[PDB]
Amino acid sequence: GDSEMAVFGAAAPYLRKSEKERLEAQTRPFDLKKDVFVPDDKQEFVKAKIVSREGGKVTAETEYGKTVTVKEDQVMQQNPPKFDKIEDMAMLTFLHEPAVLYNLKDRYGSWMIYTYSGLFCVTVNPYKWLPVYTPEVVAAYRGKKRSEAPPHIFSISDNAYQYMLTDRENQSILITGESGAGKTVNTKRVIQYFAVIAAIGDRSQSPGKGTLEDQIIQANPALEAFGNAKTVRNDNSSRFGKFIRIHFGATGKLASADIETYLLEKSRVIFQLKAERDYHIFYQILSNKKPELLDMLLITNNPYDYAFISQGETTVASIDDAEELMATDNAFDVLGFTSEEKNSMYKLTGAIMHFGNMKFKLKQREEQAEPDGTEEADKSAYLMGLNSADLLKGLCHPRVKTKGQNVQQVIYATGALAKAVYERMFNWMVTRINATLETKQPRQYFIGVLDIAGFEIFDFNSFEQLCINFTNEKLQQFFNHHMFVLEQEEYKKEGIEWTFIDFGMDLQACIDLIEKPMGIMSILEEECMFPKATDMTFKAKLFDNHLGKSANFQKPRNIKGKPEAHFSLIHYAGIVDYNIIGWLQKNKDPLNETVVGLYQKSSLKLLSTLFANYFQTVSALHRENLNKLMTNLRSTHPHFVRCIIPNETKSPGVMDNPLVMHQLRCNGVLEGIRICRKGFPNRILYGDFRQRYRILNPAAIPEGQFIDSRKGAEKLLSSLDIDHNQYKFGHTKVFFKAGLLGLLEEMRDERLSRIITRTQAAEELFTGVVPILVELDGDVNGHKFSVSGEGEGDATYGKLTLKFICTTGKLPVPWPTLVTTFVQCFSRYPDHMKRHDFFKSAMPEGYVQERTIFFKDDGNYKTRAEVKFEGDTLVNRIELKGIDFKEDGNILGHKLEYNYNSHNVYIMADKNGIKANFKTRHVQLADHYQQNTPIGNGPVLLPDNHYLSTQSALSKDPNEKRDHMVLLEFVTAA
Ligand SMILES: COC(=O)N1CCN(Cc2cccc(NC(=O)Nc3ccc(C)nc3)c2F)CC1
Repeated sequence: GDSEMAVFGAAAPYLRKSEKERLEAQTRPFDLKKDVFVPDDKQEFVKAKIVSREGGKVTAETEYGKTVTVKEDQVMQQNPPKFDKIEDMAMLTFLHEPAVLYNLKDRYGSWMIYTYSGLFCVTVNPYKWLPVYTPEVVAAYRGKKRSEAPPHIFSISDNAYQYMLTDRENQSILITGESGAGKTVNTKRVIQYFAVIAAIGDRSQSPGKGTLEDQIIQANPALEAFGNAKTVRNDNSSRFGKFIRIHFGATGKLASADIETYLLEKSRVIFQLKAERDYHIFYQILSNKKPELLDMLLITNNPYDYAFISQGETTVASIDDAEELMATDNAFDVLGFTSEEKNSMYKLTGAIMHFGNMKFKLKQREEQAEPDGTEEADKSAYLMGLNSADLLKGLCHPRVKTKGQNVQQVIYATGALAKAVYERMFNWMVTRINATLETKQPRQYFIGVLDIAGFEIFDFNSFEQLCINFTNEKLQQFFNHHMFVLEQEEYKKEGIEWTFIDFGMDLQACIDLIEKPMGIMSILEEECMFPKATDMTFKAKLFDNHLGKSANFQKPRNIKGKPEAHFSLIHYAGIVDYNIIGWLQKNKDPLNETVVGLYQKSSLKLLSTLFANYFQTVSALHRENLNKLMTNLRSTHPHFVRCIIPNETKSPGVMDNPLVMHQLRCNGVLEGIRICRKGFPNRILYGDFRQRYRILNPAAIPEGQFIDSRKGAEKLLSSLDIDHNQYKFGHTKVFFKAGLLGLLEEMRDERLSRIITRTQAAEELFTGVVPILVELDGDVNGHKFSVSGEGEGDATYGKLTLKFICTTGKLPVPWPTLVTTFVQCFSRYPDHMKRHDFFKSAMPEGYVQERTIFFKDDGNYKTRAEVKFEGDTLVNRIELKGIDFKEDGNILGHKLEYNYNSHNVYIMADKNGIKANFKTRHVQLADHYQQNTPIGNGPVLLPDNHYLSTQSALSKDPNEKRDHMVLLEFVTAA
């Protein structure tokens, strides 16, 4: 309702449309039989309208106008309009891939970027400023359960906070997405929200300016200068994963915080694709906004003077590198870094710029490298606190147990050293930030925010992707297991006896293949400890150990125009081809240990600290960090946020179906649907079930007040031709397999469809004024008489007007005893009761109206009429037989008044017809026992218990010689 949305002010249209909008959208034309989804080559899925069918093929017209034919089993139902832009997609009737996709797309196209799907909060990058993050919207989300407000990431944050205070247990919020999907912005939103609402925070010996909240928030511009970069998909992309824990003490007050980082993209430091930059800090320093830095670093202000940082782009329209240097330098001040610490970091950064400018050439006629120039090597060693001759001597002639390098190797070696200094500098800075955020105030609970690259499949997938995907496999298993426990709780609460093996188990084989002994990483680790091992011997040890034995391990699918791969892995998100060139190298990450010896002895304390503790391979460390991350996550109640990148052109409002589909298959959303689908995903309250699927068998669910809805559903379902094992009865709901409710929904559309046909046929049979002929042949107490009637009928107004003439003299019985006997098909059924118009539905074949009228005093009429169309005219042909009538009685002795009273005709059903019962007052009592039955061996509408309200007006035509009756009757159903 609209008033509930008032509290959101200007944000409201971006969170939920008004009931006026929503009313319209849910009245749009829809045919469950024609409006479908079909697969599509270029778009994955598209809507389509079915045009024709034959031989188990379907022909349809795509929403793009393309004619297509497809196998019947490839056609999927659309959800009806009541479900348009639904806020939680777990409520959809049809919950297949295109239904999810098109709900997202519909919501996003109306500027609603947030959507729930079960546990998931789904966020679509808007590419546009939205007014939904104001203080007013913060206030309106405080303390609300998820269901009490529109979808929003504030809901996730506020609830995670309240769960911690209320349950006194750790919480985590897991945020994934592809690069550019908006993980980093969402992560900041969530942490800013904690800083706004968290209770402080009793005061007590720690570096930093401001409050802990200021410091937590300032860790961002600090880390982003060294860990973020202009990529093709995002001007400000994090190239590292991040887990931040915000700690609270025993009474719920903000206590401290710590950050862990993962998987910094080292390669970016010395290499860029054409449309990308290196990390921000290089261009920030180069902005000359703090000129003493250019002097301290022995550099110009031209990035193109530096090979490591100028292979792609060097300026970004959206980024003022000058302003950002101040933000970076300010952040290091707030976090309590000394000027020595700060400057030492700037120096190492300048040193790395120079490193990549050092040139080398070949000796006169040898294959040995020697320095070409020496200037840039000099500037570099100086900043690093090292001897320049020692540096260049280390590079060219390393010591083992000792020498030998060509130009290729030297160029390779300096590049690896640049990357290693930079990575270890990054870790150092994070540990220093952690030292500021450490307040030594007691901690009892935390809220962990994890922000890491999601599962991604590239054209070329190498060792780094394997690490990403392994992590995400472990994170998806974690979700599955959590989803399993909640499902069990739900089936238990409802008393449904169901179970299955833990959903997290489905991912165990993939995980074991990667992580157990003799698994892929174990082999890689074993192999790079062998000096003579090669990429080819590695390939072999994997195949020899797993091809044929581990089903998730497979031959590469070497597809189309995609680069060479060596094996393929079956992950939850799909099958991935891995290229294993260079993995022995990447895993052991060899460094020139002569030059590392110099770093260790540097006079610059920082550089010396960075290599102090210098065996461990990349994969062993990753395993260690992941295990530490998962132990933390498993101690929490988790919440999951999915970021979606809608398109590749930063365009607001528009979605590429395939891009979004890939993401949905990879990020857990479709996974979540699949595993709940193992059980009984569709759940319906007994009340809603009756008020929706009654029409399938109206007999088994009576009408009225106090109705036993569980019995109604148990009787109705038991009476259909369906797999009775595909539903179970809980305390308050019916649980359905997805296929079965989808069938009930098709059957309902079919039954509803037949009805609309039959009622339409039966109204265009009574459109216009309709001619009536009435014929009676009476026989009361042995005295025959005959009445004839002629008049006009008009069902639209529920009016009829007839003249009746006794064509055999004076009438043996009073005229008001023949009204009930003298065409209820002219009743006006309201525009909403029409399916209950039995009389019209029996036409033109007509119906038999048999009656038995017992009069109080006298005897009784036995009536049998046939009411059928007969040309363009409606004929009511009655035969009557009054018997055992008192000759002195108020009937036969013409005692009754010349008037009629209003009655209700109480209609029930039978089978193929109806039956009524009513008592007429004249004042003489008379009870009617009416039965109607069709005459055509064809379908008629049996109605729910209802009554006809009838009014009858007896008059005389003053000009009529013969004994007669003029009648006016007004009849309407209710
Ligand atoms: C991202 O995907 C996932 O994580 N999942 C989303 C969908 N899943 C399937 C599922 C499981 C449990 C209950 C429901 N449905 C619901 O509660 N009521 C309901 C109401 C009316 C009708 C026709 N069907 C059901 C349900 F869809 C739940 C997790």
